[PDB]
Amino acid sequence: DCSILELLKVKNQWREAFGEGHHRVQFGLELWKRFFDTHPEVKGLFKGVNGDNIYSPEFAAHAERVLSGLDMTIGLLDDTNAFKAQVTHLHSQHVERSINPEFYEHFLGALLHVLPKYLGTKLDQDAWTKCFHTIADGIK
Ligand code: HEM
Repeated sequence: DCSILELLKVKNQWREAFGEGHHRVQFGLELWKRFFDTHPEVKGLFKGVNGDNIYSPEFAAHAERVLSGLDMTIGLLDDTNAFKAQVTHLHSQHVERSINPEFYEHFLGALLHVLPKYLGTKLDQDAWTKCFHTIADGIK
């Protein structure tokens, strides 16, 4: 359901607050704070990156890596084969970590909760939901 109209919207909007430096840092931080707040239990999966301390340089690194992966896939939504190559790589990086697949819905929930702060009233939740599910399907 992530078709040309949706994927173009999500591209424009993602960059309309995909930034650099501190702007970027604060974003990932608010995303993971919201996620860890709504689902405390998920933190057990992040001990390798110091999930119990989201202000540590280590978890901050992780957060930034996640936004980059997001940036990479979102950018490849209109390029089927390039997209496939990258998510398959993301799949490899999530596959032996025993991630309960419902967690992806909650990650989406967090992301939609924090995006209004950088997009205001313009956030297109439908387009975002459809295209995120394409990405998550790939990762799973
Ligand atoms: C679109 C959604 C997501 C994207 C783009 C994404 C992206 C990434 C990226 C880029 C890494 C770094 C991998 C590396 O360099 O080794 C990573 C690691 C990881 N992700 Fe995700 N991720 C997503 C969703 C999730 C969700 C929903 C969970 C769990 C509920 C999760 C759990 C993990 C874990 C446990 C790691 C490894 C942490 C470690 O290094 O110990 N991810 N992810």
